[PDB]
Amino acid sequence: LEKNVIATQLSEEAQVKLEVIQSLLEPCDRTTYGQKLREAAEKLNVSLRTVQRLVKNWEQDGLVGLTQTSRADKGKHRIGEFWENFITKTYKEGNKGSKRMTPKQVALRVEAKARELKDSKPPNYKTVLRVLAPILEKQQKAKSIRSPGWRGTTLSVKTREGKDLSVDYSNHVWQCDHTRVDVLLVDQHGEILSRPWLTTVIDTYSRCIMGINLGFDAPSSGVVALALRHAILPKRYGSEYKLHCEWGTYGKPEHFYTDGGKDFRSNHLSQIGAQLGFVCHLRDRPSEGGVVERPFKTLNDQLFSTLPGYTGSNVQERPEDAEKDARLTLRELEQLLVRYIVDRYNQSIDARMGDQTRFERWEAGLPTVPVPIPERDLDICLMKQSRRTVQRGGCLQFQNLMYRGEYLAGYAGETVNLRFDPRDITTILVYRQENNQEVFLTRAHAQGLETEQLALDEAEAASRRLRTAGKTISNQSLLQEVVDRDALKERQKLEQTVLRSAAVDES
Amino acid sequence: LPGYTGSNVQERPEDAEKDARLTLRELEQLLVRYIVDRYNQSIDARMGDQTRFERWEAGLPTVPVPIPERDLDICLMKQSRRTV
Amino acid sequence: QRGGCLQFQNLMYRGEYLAGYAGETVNLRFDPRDITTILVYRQENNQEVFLTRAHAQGLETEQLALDEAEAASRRLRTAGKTI
DNA sequence: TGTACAGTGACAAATTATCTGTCGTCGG
DNA sequence: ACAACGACATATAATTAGTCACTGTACATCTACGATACGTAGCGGCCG
DNA sequence: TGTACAGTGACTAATTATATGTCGTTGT
DNA sequence: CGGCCGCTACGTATC
Ligand SMILES: [Mg+2]
Repeated sequence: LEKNVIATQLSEEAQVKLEVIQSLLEPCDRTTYGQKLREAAEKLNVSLRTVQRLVKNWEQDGLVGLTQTSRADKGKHRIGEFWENFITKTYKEGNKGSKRMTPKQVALRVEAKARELKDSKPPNYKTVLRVLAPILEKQQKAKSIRSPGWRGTTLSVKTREGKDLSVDYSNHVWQCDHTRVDVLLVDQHGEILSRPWLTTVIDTYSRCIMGINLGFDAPSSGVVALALRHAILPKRYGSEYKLHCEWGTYGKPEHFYTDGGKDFRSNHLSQIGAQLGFVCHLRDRPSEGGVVERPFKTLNDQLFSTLPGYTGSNVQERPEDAEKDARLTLRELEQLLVRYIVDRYNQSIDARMGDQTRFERWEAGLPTVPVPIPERDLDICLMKQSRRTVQRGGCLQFQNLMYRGEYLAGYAGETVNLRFDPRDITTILVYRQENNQEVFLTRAHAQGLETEQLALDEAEAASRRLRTAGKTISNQSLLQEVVDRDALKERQKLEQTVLRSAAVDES
Repeated sequence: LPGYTGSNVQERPEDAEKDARLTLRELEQLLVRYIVDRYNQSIDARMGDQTRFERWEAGLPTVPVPIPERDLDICLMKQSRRTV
Repeated sequence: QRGGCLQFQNLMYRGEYLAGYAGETVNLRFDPRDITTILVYRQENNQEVFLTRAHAQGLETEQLALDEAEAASRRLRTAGKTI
């Protein structure tokens, strides 16, 4: 290869040598050039042989030949190899696994071996630091390494399969994951609840935020189903959100890309994906999915750090007043966060581009305007019970609840596919297999509960209590084990009440 | 020691639960060797002249009289009254 | 250091009006023949500015010279090195 | 090619207290 | 006779190991645990 | 006046690759 | 007396 070297910051001594060399650039004659050397021996206080060496160092190296080169020992240690290997490997072994041995502690191991070997000059602690110095800088550098980024309109998302998804247009690849927000919220009475969970759905091509879910609720394939319908459907917000632009963003993904959480690697999201026709894809590392993750730092920096009750990004940065200074309810935080996403965030510049907004790039990036799906057809969100069988008397029994259906007595002994809503299990949609296809059969209803609404976590909590209470299984008996615990509080029920009040304001 | 958790969660070695090995009896063997042979034998700061133990022992107003172990019955809890 | 204190030759010095400068850097001047009192100067763009006097604390009344304080310090280091 | 917002070096422009001429005034 | 290069000797700051006074930051109850999913096994009721 | 250990500027001693003379040798 | 089929319970994995 090519091998060049250039001098810099030359002057401090070297300008005197440079002026000597400038006076000597030409062998004018054998008589005169010797006189020029013997004259230069007045500017440098040195013999003819020192000036002849200077001229040879200049002619063979150029300007660096004026500068004094560093000694051959620079960076080598005089303590001998035994001690240099003992010190290096002792450090490394002592920082193996969970151990975090300090150089001082390494020096103690040096004095201990020197005592065993009857040495008299075990390296001093100051020299231990020096010997370990280079392998500490490396560690600090290896943490600090920057990565460039996608540049221009071309983007290839890596999966856990080693396949890359080429992101060609708007709604080609959506992405999703969850996080805690960093604000403690209060109930409608001003008492502490908990820090909400935020879900975001993003389109990869435009980086526009295509939908959210905010709530005290837990990450679940239900919260993902709700984030999906909010992303897919056309969006409506009332004047109490004070929006000055529209979240005009909707339609159905071709692919959905996620971390490996049990919300996403689930049969429920598989069934949603098969019915909507989108393919579920797995993120290979957290560092591949920055389009999901980075909305979250921006929101900490642009929104949540400026709100009362802020908790910091971690426990070492927690404002000590966070538990006393909380003020917002979930309905206030959503009314702030939705505004932020519609008026600010989707209207800001797409950073890869510099000359489009995130929304402008999404809208112009559709291959065609997609048709709005009917709100009833989002019943593909309903969970599937795969292999329950019809009992004689036209009956289905399910999470203790017993169901009756309009044609269902025709199919006693047969196997049926049941589609249901975890928010309301009073009613079941019954499908059956015919010609190796599902066909709709009937809207079965929990007998004697046709006037009544049970969510699955209520029927489940009532069943747990009923099992442990030792009472019999029936549709009312389960309702009886709800209505007391309803009427008679526990943080999850208090959270659920505030979350419900937000869902009411959605209607 | 194996199983070190760092000072707080931000330092927690990812292997802390993979690398735990000591029983409570073994940690106490180590901790008492350390306190007797090392910590109480180190030089007292705020002085520099004296070993920490030597400063305790020379510091005494008098040699204390040992208390018979049975006379640490005083450590028993009192139930302030019961009525016969 | 807090309350207007400085460390010099292992002695601790307390400044007369210095307490407002805690956590600041100051420079300082003294006569080697007698380091019981030290003169503290604030640092500025082309100048040192005289700030206040500071006096040694916890020492014997007899006036302390600089060479004598170095000696006290090497006696402590020698004693520590016996352990 | 992970990612995108806030903080930070590097450079340019308008304003003002400060350094320089030139002249006038006063003292030795 | 003049200039350039090497042998040999001699003095020299760069580098490293060591010592010392001043200072920064942890000790100050605290992440194993909660919340989802799947995958497999079990309990009695109903039928042969 | 919290409290005491590990890391850090500031200075010094031992070692060495390196710059300087001085002379011998060779080319011109 | 023996076998088959809904609703609970334990074990494992991941954010
Ligand atoms: Mg995740």
